[PDB]
Amino acid sequence: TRIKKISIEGNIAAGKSTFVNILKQLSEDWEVVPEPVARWSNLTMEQKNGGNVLQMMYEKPERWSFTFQTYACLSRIRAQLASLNGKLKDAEKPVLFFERSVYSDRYIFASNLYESESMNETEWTIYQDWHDWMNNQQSLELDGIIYLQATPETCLHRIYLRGRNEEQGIPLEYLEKLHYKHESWLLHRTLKTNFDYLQEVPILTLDVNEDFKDKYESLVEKVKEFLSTL
Amino acid sequence: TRIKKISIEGNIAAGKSTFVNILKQLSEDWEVVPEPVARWSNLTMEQKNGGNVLQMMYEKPERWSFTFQTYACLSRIRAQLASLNGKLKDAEKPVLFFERSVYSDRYIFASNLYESESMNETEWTIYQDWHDWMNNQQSLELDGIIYLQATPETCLHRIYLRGRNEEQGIPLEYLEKLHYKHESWLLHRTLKTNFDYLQEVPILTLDVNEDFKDKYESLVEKVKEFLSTL
Ligand SMILES: CCCN(c1nc(-c2nc(N)cc(N)n2)cs1)c1cc(-c2ccc(S(=O)(=O)N3CCN(C)CC3)cc2C(F)(F)F)ccc1C
Ligand SMILES: CCCN(c1nc(-c2nc(N)cc(N)n2)cs1)c1cc(-c2ccc(S(=O)(=O)N3CCN(C)CC3)cc2C(F)(F)F)ccc1C
Ligand SMILES: O=c1ccn([C@@H]2O[C@H](COP(=O)(O)OP(=O)(O)O)[C@@H](O)[C@H]2O)c(=O)[nH]1
Ligand SMILES: O=c1ccn([C@@H]2O[C@H](COP(=O)(O)OP(=O)(O)O)[C@@H](O)[C@H]2O)c(=O)[nH]1
Ligand code: NA
Ligand code: NA
Repeated sequence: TRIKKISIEGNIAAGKSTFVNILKQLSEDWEVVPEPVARWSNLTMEQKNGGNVLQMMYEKPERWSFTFQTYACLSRIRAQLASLNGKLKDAEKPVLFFERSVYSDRYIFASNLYESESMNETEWTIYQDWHDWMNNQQSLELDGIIYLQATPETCLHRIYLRGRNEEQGIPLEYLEKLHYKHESWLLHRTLKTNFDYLQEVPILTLDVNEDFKDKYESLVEKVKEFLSTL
Repeated sequence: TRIKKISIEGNIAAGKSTFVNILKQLSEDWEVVPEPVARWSNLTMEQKNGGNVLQMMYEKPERWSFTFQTYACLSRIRAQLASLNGKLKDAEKPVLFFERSVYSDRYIFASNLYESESMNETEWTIYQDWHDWMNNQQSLELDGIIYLQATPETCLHRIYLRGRNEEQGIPLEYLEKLHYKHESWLLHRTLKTNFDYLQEVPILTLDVNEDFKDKYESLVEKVKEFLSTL
C-alpha cells in the first residue's frame, strides 16, 4: 500500500471543497488535504499569519504577492507531507486527495500575480527558484489530477452563493484569466512546466456546471474508474 | 569519515572571508562554503537576483527585508548542502568551514531587521516559521563554531579597507548592534534559540583585532587544537 496522490484542480468556487468533503466520507481508504489558503478564508500561528497576509493582499497585492505565495506554498507542502506521513497506514487502497497542488500555486496563482505586475521580475524569479528547489526537498509527485471544469459565470455565481464578504468584488475578468490558465494546463496541455513528469500524469476532467451536492454519484463513478487505471 | 561542519561567525568585516581563504589552502581535508550574500556584494541567476535584492534593500529595507532574508537563507542552505554532498569523499579528516550559518541569518541579521521595524510582526513570524520548517528539510547541524571577535571600531576600519562603495555609509551604531548580538549568542550564551543542540555546541573565540593576513599561525594552531577535541 503506497498512497496514491491525486490533486483536485479548478477555478475559484468551482466546487473543490464541496467535492473533496463528499469524497472523504465515501471510503476509510480516502483522505483529503484541504488547501491552507481556503482555511485562512474561514487559532494556529499559521492561520493568524495567513489571515493577516490575505487581508494585506486585498489592500495592496503589489506589496504582498511574494510573501503570500511563498507562505501559501510552504503551508501546502507542510500539510501535504503531514498527511502523507500521518494517515492511511493499513489502508488496503489508500488515496490522498489534495485540494489543489504546488503546481496551481505557481502556474495559476503566482503566474497571474506576476502577469498582473503584482510581482516584479526579481520577485517572480526568486519565487520560481525557491519553488524549483523547495519541491526537490519529492514524495508529493501526483499519480493523477482531477480537473473540476466550470465556466467563469458558474464560478462567479458560486462566489455569490458562498458569500465571503472579501470575494464579492472579484470581477468575472479575473475568473476568465484563471479559467484560461486551467484550460491551457489541464485540457489543451499547452502549458510548459519545469516538472517533466506532469506532461505524462493522467487527468480526469469533470464538468461541474450542474449542481452536484445531492447528485454526485456519476462524478464519483468516474473518480473510481479513473483511480482503477492508476 | 563523516564531514565535520564548523561555522565561522563574526561581525561585518571582522575578517571571516580572509580567514576562510587562509584555512582552505592549508589542507586537502579542508573545504569552505563562502556566504552567498558575500558573493552578491562582489553571471548566475542567483547572483543577478541577489545583486538586485541587495541594491533594493539599501534603498528601502522596510519593503525588501523579508524577500532578502528568505533568499539569503535558501541560497546558503543550497550552497552548504551542495558542498556536503559534493566534496571531501576520501578525505581522512574532512572539515567543511561554513562562512556564517542559518543561525546568523536569523539571530543576527533577520532579528536586527525586525528590531529596526524593517519587518512587521507577520513578516518576522512567517520568516521564523519558514526557517524552523526549512531547516528540518538536518545534515547541516554544526559540530562547532569559530567566533572571530573584533571591536566595532576594528570592523568599521576594515569596511573602510575593503572599500565597497555601498558599505562606506554603514554607521558604527549598526556594527555595535550586531556586535552585542554576537556577544549574547557566542560569548555569554544568553541568546535563546529554537535549536536545542546549539546550547551545547563547542565555540572557539579568536580575537582578530590584530591584523592576521601575514601572521595567522597562532590562530590556525587554536583551530587545529579545537578540531581535535570534536
Ligand atoms: C479568492 C482570490 C484571492 N486572491 C488570491 N488568491 C491567491 C491564491 N494563491 C495561492 N497560491 C493559492 C490560492 N488558493 N490562492 C492568489 S491571489 C486575490 C486575488 C486578487 C486579484 C488578482 C488579480 C486580479 S486580475 O488579474 O483580474 N486584475 C489585475 C489587474 N487589475 C488590478 C484588475 C484586476 C484580480 C484580483 C481580485 F479581483 F481578486 F482582487 C487580489 C487579492 C487576492 C487576495
Ligand atoms: C553589509 C550589510 C548589508 N545589510 C544587510 N545584510 C544582511 C545580511 N543578511 C543575511 N542573512 C546575511 C548577510 N550576510 N547579510 C541583512 S541587512 C544591510 C543593512 C542595512 C541596515 C540595517 C540596520 C541598520 S541600524 O540598525 O543601524 N539602524 C536602523 C534604524 N535606523 C534606520 C538607523 C540605522 C543599519 C543598516 C545600514 F547602515 F547598513 F544601512 C541596510 C541595508 C542592507 C543591505
Ligand atoms: O455543486 C455545487 C458546488 C458548489 N456549490 C456552492 O458553490 C460555492 C463554492 O463551492 P466550493 O467552496 O466547494 O468551491 P472551491 O472554491 O472549494 O472550489 C459554495 O457556496 C458551495 O456550497 C453548490 O451550490 N453546488
Ligand atoms: O587581518 C585582517 C583581516 C581583514 N583585513 C581586511 O579587512 C577587510 C574585511 O575583511 P573580510 O572581507 O575578510 O571580512 P568579512 O566581512 O568576510 O568578515 C578586507 O579588506 C580585508 O583585506 C585585514 O586587512 N587584515
Ligand atoms: Na475517508
Ligand atoms: Na583545502
